[PDB]
Amino acid sequence: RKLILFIVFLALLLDNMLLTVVVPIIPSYLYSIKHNENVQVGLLFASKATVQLITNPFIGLLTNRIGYPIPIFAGFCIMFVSTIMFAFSSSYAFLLIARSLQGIGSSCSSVAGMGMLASVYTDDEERGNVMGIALGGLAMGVLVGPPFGSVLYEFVGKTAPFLVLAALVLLDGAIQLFVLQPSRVQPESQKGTPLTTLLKDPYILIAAGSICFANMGIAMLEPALPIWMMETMCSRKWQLGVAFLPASISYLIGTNIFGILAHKMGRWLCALLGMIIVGVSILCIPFAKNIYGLIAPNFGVGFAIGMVDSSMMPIMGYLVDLRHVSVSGSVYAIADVAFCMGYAIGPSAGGAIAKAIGFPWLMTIIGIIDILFAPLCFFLRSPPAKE
Ligand SMILES: NCCc1c[nH]c2ccc(O)cc12
Repeated sequence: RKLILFIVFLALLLDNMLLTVVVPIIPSYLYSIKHNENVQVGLLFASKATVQLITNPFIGLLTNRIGYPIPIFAGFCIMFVSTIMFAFSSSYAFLLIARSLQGIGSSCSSVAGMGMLASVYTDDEERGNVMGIALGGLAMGVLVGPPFGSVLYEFVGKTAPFLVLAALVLLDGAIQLFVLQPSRVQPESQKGTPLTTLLKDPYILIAAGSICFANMGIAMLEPALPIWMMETMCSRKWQLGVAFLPASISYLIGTNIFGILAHKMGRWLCALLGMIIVGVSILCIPFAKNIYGLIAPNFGVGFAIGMVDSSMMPIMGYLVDLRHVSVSGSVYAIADVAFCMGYAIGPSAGGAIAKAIGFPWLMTIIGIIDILFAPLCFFLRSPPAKE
């Protein structure tokens, strides 16, 4: 009963460590191998997000029809396959294929783990608060990602970070012996309202846009910042990956402090501050001309993204309880689609803008748009009811 929480937390951890061990390796590796590369790196990064966004409805169908453990085992297999593909392949196409597979793997793991965790814990009084461990699986994975993918990549080469990640994925899959079997036909029943009907509501879009933009900021920063750092003569030792470390250590505290303080000031008055602080603190990024000049803006970016996560995650459900037939899956689907839309559109537009007009202007434009988006949170003061 307890071990499912740890298993889903670890399966999110080993997915979102994989998601961010790529950012220091593949950009620099493709920069080196060719000695305008953004036109390819951006799409190589956006493939995972577009694949997960496409795949989510079908895995939802699979979970509704024939149960949760099957997609969990599928995701467990796909994560190891993608990791072993990263550890060995060199050509661009066979990195793109693995990043494509990682999208289906992330979809399976996230959706099925959320569903089965909700099923085991059932009622709100426990499950609703326990759900916040998803963010704790997010934060530590993102924290160990860049340092582990950079330091050992400097010390013992390309294959080491993915090799040691696979050494953990195999252990996690062996611990999953208790549930998953070669042959399992499993039951499930119908609940809730589908996303395609929920997003038809224009009011929920106002809340989804905040988290979408707050993640799109970092999703555009991710493909380009290593290239920008390489252009300004940065190294790998304590330099190439550690630049992302303050953002992670700040995210750890952002998901906790204002998560505790939410109700004390109004969650919309915290979402507004998170949005504005993201917009302001990504403007300071282009103007830093030294590695130690990037510590200050990242310590704000991570904190502000955590402040938006821990102040929008309950809200997407608080409204859905007031307007539509609600279930845990319908609550999580909004957040997952809002995450994936940003993580897909960000790199796709970045790989064009940063190459046609430049990276600092891309960050400035995103910051200004994020700042100007803030007044839209005025509407969440109180939503009116409906039939
Ligand atoms: N896809 C960007 C991953 C990433 C790198 N550094 C980060 C810092 C905080 C965060 O939430 C996420 C990240």
